[PDB]
Amino acid sequence: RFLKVKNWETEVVLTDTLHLKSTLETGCTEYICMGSIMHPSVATKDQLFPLAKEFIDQYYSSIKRFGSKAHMERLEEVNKEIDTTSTYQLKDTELIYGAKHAWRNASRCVGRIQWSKLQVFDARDCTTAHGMFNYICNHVKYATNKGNLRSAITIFPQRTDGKHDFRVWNSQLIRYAGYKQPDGSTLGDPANVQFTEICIQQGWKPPRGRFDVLPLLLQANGNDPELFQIPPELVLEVPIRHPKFEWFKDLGLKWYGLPAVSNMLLEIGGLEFSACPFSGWYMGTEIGVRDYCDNSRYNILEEVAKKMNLDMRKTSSLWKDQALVEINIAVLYSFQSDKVTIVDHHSATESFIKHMENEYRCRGGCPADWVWIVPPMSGSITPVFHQEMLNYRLTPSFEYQPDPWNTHVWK
Amino acid sequence: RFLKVKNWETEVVLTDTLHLKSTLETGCTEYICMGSIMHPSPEDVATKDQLFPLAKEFIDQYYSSIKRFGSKAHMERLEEVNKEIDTTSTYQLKDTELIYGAKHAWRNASRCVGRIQWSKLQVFDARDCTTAHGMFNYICNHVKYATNKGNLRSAITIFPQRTDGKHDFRVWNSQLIRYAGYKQPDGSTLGDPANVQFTEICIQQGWKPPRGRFDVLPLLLQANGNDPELFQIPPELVLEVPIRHPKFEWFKDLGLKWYGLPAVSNMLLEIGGLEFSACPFSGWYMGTEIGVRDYCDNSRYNILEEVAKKMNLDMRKTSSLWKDQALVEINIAVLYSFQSDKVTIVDHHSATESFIKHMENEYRCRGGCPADWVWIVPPMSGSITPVFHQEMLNYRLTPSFEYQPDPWNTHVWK
Ligand code: HEM
Ligand code: HEM
Ligand SMILES: C[C@H](O)[C@H](O)[C@H]1CNc2nc(N)[nH]c(=O)c2N1
Ligand SMILES: C[C@H](O)[C@H](O)[C@H]1CNc2nc(N)[nH]c(=O)c2N1
Ligand SMILES: Cc1cc(N)nc(CCCN(C)C)c1
Ligand SMILES: Cc1cc(N)nc(CCCN(C)C)c1
Ligand SMILES: [Zn+2]
Repeated sequence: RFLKVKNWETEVVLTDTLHLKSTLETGCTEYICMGSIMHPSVATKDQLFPLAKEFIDQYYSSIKRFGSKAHMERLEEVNKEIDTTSTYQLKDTELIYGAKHAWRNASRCVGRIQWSKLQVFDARDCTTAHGMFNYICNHVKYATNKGNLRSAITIFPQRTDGKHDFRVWNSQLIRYAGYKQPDGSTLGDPANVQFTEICIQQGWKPPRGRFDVLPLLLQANGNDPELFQIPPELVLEVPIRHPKFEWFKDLGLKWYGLPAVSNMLLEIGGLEFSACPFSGWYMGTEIGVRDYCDNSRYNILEEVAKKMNLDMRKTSSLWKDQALVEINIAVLYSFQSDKVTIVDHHSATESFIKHMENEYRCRGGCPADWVWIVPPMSGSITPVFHQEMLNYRLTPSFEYQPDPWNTHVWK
Repeated sequence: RFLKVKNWETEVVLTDTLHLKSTLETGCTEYICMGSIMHPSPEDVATKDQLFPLAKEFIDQYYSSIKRFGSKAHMERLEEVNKEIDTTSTYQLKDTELIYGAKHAWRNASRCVGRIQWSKLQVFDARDCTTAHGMFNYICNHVKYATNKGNLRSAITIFPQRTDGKHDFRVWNSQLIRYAGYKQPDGSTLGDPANVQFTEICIQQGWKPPRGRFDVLPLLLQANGNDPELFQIPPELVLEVPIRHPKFEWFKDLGLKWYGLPAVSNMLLEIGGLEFSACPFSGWYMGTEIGVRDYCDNSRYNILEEVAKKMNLDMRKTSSLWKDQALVEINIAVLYSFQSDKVTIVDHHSATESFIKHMENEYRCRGGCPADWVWIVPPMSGSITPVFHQEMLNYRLTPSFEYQPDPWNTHVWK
């Protein structure tokens, strides 16, 4: 079959053939859609062959060598390893290709126009937390690049029995701590209070401040995780100020310039890389709307609207909306002023529509999660809002996994 | 057999069992989701094996709503509907069943953020209508009733059901009250670009265009598959709010105004296998409907540019968020205007809050509530409204409102 999707702002129509190559569940059934559910629901020898063959098949097809001598030998070599070792090892080329295509296949990611420019750091030779610490430090120094950020991933040893997992317990490489006070209130980032407790428990001496960079809590080979403090010179940070409101700096906000997911799982050929931190650069609304203005986060909306002499009696005065825009002007202006790479939601979506059209043209489609692609503010005035999108799961993929503190058995 | 949905702002989990009674497909599969497609999934004059089981379902459903979970009346009604399909080739709905069906189509409207009011719906049985003149009469009564001098009331008028496909009753307007869109000689568009085609059909039918920016379109009404007829709504029946801004005194000098009564008049109301092609239903606006979409959409009124000019915004680049900032002010102006004129309007904060309460209510008493997150989340400030963080299950329950073809694609002109 073919499938059509339509832009209702422009009437452009694209024809998705690539969905015929989708695999694991969307979660949706023939009669129920779950597109708004965030989390819907080790491989044995038999289970691993078809996966390995499919990915090797797709890699050799991507390099115009399908059915070739080097293709058929690779397959046989992988088949050998899974009999010998119940698993197999990716070549370097397959690891780079796998990582890039897992980003390419990230339905929820609006930045995928950059997918082919990923720096892949092979860390599969790593054995200890300290070594992970060295890889991530280098990852951050590279990615940050004095403000001119560069996409990168670092991939650590794949799963084995599941009893020897590598994990970055941090959900992002750079995050700020949260501290719950005895009086209910929260100092710092409420999102990270639980993780802040875990670190404190593991010996972290916290500065109990408002923007404390958290420590890396790194697990290697299934051992208890260990604490490392990122060197402060490596953590690029941007004080937030406003181009019109001089009082804005008096909020004393800042944010880190380098966004980096670390809690996720990278599947390639049926091999699971449970520690694969990846970084890019920020869309302004991630900080400006969600990090600062979510009620379960830094929640400076009332603060910012208070200083904007806004009527906060009636919601219909739209103070929340007014204050949300200004905060997002400031976020953008601040990164741009300090020449730290950032992208506004308009430019990012405009670029995602181009990328999506190009991906239908050369690839047969582009899986896309409209619920995640549409920015969290000003939705309808961005072009993705009027763009129909099909959601399927292509592999290689990034996958969610359980939090390590829910699984790990301490020793 | 039992699915849960979770709110991420408040950690509240609801357990959905109502989806087990979902009837037809959503367009999705285990393999590919279409939750962002607008339309996923005349001889359809059923046989008896095709129409009776649908009818039997709705009557079974109605009689179980009313505690007569099987009874004398329910059994007679089945046999009455049975013989009716045998002879009249279809069947007619009792007045109660019709009111139940209309209220429940709205209840099951997965895209409708306003459904907490679903049971306070005025139903106007117009199944005795035979002509477009009569349709015009019934609609003028709807508009006046529902407008209620600014204290808007929900209502639906239900014209006779489809029979053979070639005797359809249709309202050709998409909403009862829409502004005209005119194709300018150079290439621009005056008025509302969404309606350029409908405006030309009306002009091609002899409507004399005043050619302003907010000309109210005439009703194009179709009865019994016959050609459609133009009627001008009486202007004293079309309430309009001039748009001014509580702070920007230069705002009213934009020459902007909108209508007060939103009325969808192009959907199909399906009950027990019966299809009501003409069923205009009205409520009141969420401000974002007018001021985000009607006013700011690129292929609509596109006034962001002009508002931003007067606000003195850095329009050099997007990262200034000059669009966003003007978007806020406009919606402020729209709410401020409807409320200053005591015309019913609901902001997007209040509306989404209410629908969270509605959802909880439906999971209490019914075991679920089908919702379309893509449509429920307002088109501005989405994440700062409670629904953005509210997981939703979507499924199709009957009775329901369905889309249908624009009648001019499919109409044999007498
Ligand atoms: C290069 C610039 C990038 C931009 C502008 C960007 C933008 C975004 C945004 C705004 C989200 C939504 C996340 C949220 O709302 O919390 C997202 C999600 C995501 N992105 Fe990107 N991203 C970029 C790079 C990357 C890279 C380099 C990768 C992997 C190699 C990646 C993979 C993902 C994944 C897996 C998600 C899903 C997040 C989740 O489900 O938790 N992205 N991206
Ligand atoms: C009473 C106040 C109401 C409010 C505030 C409200 C709100 C909304 C909104 C914001 C939408 C999305 C519209 C858009 O952006 O295009 C919608 C859609 C819808 N509503 Fe409501 N609504 C109300 C009344 C009603 C009534 C009375 C009915 C039925 C009698 C109804 C049935 C529907 C349906 C079927 C849709 C889907 C429209 C479509 O699919 O194109 N609503 N509603
Ligand atoms: C492609 C996408 O489904 C389409 O633009 C939808 C998105 N969400 C919407 N939500 C509402 N309320 N109204 C709409 O018209 C739309 N359009
Ligand atoms: C319930 C809903 O799925 C949840 O709030 C989602 C919606 N869309 C999102 N979109 C983005 N970009 N980020 C998010 O966290 C979410 N959260
Ligand atoms: C690589 C990358 C870039 C970016 N801008 N954002 C992300 C996701 C941020 C974390 N959220 C899932 C909480 C990842
Ligand atoms: C009855 C009703 C009430 C309301 N508040 N909004 C609507 C939306 C109408 C336009 N869209 C479907 C194009 C309908
Ligand atoms: Zn779906």
